[PDB]
Amino acid sequence: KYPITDFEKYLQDITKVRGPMSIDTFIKEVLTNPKYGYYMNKDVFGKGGDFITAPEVSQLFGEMIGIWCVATWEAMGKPKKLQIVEMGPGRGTLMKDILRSTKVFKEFYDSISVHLVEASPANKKTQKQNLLYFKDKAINFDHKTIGETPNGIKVTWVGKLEEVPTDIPTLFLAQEFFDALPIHVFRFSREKNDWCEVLVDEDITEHGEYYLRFVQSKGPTLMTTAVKHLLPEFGLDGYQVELGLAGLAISQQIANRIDKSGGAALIIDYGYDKIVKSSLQAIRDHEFVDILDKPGTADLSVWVDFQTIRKTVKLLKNKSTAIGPVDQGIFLKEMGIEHRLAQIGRKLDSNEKFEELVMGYKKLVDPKEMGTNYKVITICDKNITPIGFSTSKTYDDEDLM
Repeated sequence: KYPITDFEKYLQDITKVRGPMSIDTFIKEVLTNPKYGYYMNKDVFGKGGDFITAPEVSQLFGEMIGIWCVATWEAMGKPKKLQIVEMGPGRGTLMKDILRSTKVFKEFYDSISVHLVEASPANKKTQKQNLLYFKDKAINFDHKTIGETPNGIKVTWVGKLEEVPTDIPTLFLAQEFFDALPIHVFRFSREKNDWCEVLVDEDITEHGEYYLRFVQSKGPTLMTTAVKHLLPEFGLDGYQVELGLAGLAISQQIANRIDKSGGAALIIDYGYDKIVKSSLQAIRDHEFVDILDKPGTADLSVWVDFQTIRKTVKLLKNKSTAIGPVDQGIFLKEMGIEHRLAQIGRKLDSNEKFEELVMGYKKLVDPKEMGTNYKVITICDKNITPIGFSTSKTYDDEDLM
């Protein structure tokens, strides 16, 4: 027990006026509320980024993704203009490593411009400071949405993917992005013989524990009905699933963009090649805590359902498709990470630096590290073979027929 927080008050009040809220709405509020959001106005807490992401683990990761960008661009016939779009670029580390390591490929480097999709002003500032060359002393990062890299590469920031120019071949990079998108949660009731949505309501029950609680909707919600075609038919009592509808919508935007103007997307995240039953987690100061324990004070995340993304793209029945998830270890090895590891190791002269490099490699590719939990899926043109997906599976049930 603890005193009720202001943002818990605020959330309770939403449930009083509009009824229990979907988990999607709950997550949106918790992360991105102007006054109380976790992602918004707080920062300065854990590490300097808090959690180490794949790019921050090793330059190897960024270099392998750069090689993927170049190889893909070649496979698309070396367009004179290529957009590279990143969803949620973090500190800009991945993009920085790409732009460094791909400089050597002149023809490629001459064709690229960069577009970063970023909602957080804090993140925009960090990314700009990390990526741009500045001529002026006084910088207001808000009225500075276009910039130039020290190598002269153009970089533009926008709030939504919708704002990115169309009608130009485009690469899309989404690294640890989908795990941070909101989700809906549904639960099958056999005694109602139908699906219900799981909602967050105020909790005023004696010995309730927190000021919010999870409840089940009285029958199907509008969303339940709207997505019943995605839920499993084998409804067992209490059987529960998570659905990343926001992610599916983004996937459709990317797929249709690729269908119209060409391109390819790499989506890298921790997740499964199946529907995820339960994975929503809340971390605070590097400790797992209850989702409803001081909402807004903890980072929420989900394991990505790669299967539903794949099926959703395929169901567009256009020139796009999604070549199914392959493990990060397998992907990075297939991109030539071991050769690069050897080359960098040889240029290094320090034993300590070499040991660091190898530790990073192992963290990226070992099965007991990120190598298996993290997975890679691509959205691309049916007629252009993806790079790094030789081990992707076939999925008969879902293919053309």
